[PDB]
Amino acid sequence: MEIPVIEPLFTKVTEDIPGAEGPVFDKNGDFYIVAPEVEVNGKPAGEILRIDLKTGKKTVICKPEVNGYGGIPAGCQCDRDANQLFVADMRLGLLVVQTDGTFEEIAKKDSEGRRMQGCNDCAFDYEGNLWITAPAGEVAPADYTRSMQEKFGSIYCFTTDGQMIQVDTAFQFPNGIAVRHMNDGRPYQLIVAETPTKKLWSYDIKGPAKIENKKVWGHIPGTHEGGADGMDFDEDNNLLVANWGSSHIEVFGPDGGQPKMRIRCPFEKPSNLHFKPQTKTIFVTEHENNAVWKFEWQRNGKKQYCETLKFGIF
Ligand SMILES: [Ca+2]
Ligand SMILES: [Ca+2]
Repeated sequence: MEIPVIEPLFTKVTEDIPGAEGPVFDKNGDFYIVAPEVEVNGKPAGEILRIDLKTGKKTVICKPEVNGYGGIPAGCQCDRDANQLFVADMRLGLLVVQTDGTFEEIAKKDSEGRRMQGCNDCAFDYEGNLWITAPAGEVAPADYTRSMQEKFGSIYCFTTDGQMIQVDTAFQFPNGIAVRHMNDGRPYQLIVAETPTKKLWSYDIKGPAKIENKKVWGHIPGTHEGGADGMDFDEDNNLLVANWGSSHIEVFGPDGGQPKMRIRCPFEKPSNLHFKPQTKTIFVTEHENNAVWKFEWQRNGKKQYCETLKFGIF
């Protein structure tokens, strides 16, 4: 159109990853994907994988389970001060996963003593606070439920002082999440995808675990089943959003509203995305083929928290 569409070349990265999700780079430049939808005898047995980018070969580093309840690991962020992954899990809540494949479950309950909800994606701000979507109901051992039909999805902030703070509720499948920063580094806006409603929501970030000014920020095209899944900013603060079911990744400008551009994918179900540091390359997971691809965007990604320095000067 208008809406202009681009059709970049998609190159295959790896294959056969059920529910391929949560692409992420660690501080060494290793690449990981999660496979939330792996099952064994009809019960969850989701996986965290390292991918060798040269070969496409997959290694399962972690198949998390707590007291026999398998995980549904769905979204990732790399930490800054240690090379460890924070993983949103639809059964287990928030996990911290080491490169050796060991892991810990961070919260059974929130800061107000409510049972934790299962999580789908997360985003660190540059202050080190982790903003998390929780579209599932209560974590294991509660019977699994998810908010695709009914409005019981929540949002959390897991703070630098270790508090798991519920910051909003009553979403119909909160999904992708991202933090916008001022040029100086200050976090100031939170964006949350609400998948089936075809909305992106915004909040002003007033401080750690302090959001206000909830607004319907962006509109996701289409009336397909699905909607916005994963998202990330480019270095100019354009927001790229996988629109699962639409065959496109949407591109929003800084001010939201309607997409300014769309990216056609050679598949119907883009799920999540991540830039390779220092490059224009976006890795994309998708659920038509349960596979991972890459393509070149117009500019580099916005640096993730793990690319910033605790002891930086500038
Ligand atoms: Ca997701
Ligand atoms: Ca990402």
